[PDB]
Amino acid sequence: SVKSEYAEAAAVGQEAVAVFNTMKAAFQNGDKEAVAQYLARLASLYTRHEELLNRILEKARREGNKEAVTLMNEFTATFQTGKSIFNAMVAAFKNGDDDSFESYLQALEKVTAKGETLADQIAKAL
Ligand SMILES: NS(=O)(=O)c1ccc(F)cc1
Repeated sequence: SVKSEYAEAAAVGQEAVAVFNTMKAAFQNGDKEAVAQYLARLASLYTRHEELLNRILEKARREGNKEAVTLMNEFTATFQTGKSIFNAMVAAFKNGDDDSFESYLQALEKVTAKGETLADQIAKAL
């Protein structure tokens, strides 16, 4: 169902959380070779998650589940805000700009933290 597809999407999102915290530790420790690899892994995870979320939203639309569509439209908008912040972070790493990297890191944490009450609301709505 769309609901089991959301659980799969939720798991991929939690994998990115796990990899992110590992990456944050490696950044603080100055292990740039690890950070590079973790950023590549995160890019692949976010790409996957985005694809699953789009399929869920399109299916909710085809099902006429108006509440789930409303919540998913907002949640995807937020996801893109996290995605832009992540991409800026990747560029800061390429450029060697640790000050910007720290800034983007914290902002991506707070954006993700904010978008969690909605994530739970979607699970219940699908
Ligand atoms: N902030 S988030 O929604 O977890 C997110 C972070 C990075 C992405 F590339 C896409 C989404």
